[PDB]
Amino acid sequence: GSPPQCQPGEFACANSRCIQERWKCDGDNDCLDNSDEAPALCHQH
Ligand SMILES: [Ca+2]
Repeated sequence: GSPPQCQPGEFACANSRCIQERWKCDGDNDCLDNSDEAPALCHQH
């Protein structure tokens, strides 16, 4: 119920990646697996 994901408030990519919360609703694949930009997380379009 408290996901850190890289630092205490970031993004975990299903490719297997810690990157930063910018990428969440940024609208690029960014993750390369496009985790954030599938609406399991957000998807800016
Ligand atoms: Ca993104």
